Amino acid sequence: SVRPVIGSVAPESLAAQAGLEAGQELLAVDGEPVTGWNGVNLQLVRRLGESGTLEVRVQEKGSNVDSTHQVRLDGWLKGEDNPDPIASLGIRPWRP
Amino acid sequence: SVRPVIGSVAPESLAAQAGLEAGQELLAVDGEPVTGWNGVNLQLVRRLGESGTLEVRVQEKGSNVDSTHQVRLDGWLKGEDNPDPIASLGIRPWRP
Repeated sequence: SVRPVIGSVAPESLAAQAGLEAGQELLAVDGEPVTGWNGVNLQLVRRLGESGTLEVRVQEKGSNVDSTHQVRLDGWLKGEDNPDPIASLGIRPWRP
Repeated sequence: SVRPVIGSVAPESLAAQAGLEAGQELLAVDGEPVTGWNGVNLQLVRRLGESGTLEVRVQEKGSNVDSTHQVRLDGWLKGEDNPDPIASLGIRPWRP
């Protein structure tokens, strides 16, 4: 699976407000390892409608510097029948 | 919401073997109504790794004939960390 690298982050999005950035590679979501956007999505689905924090561990491009970001969930996608979890965070996967 | 219409079905896929066809509109998955491919995906995720039948109710293109198709699950995507549920059935969603 394509490694899960952020291609862009929408201004003022949940991801931006949490300090996620283009070029970061996701390594874990809510404490469980991820190695592709499909696995990311499975972790995101588990939190639909919830409030609290979504923990996203990432690594900077080209370094071993890891950081953990707390994305704010406030009834996140509550009531949505057709949610797009990754896009709703403001994240566009890098897909060259 | 963009109604969930099948764009293509790969030959010999799980969807093909169950009688699903391009042009059919999904109405329900495992008994629950769907109105877009994102909601379809939420229903598919619930069955990952399972065996039995995935019930897919569709409407024929241009008609009101509804039919229920039993897609065969045999350890479907068991263990896979990065599953693509819709694609794994052989289906490409139709895009406007």
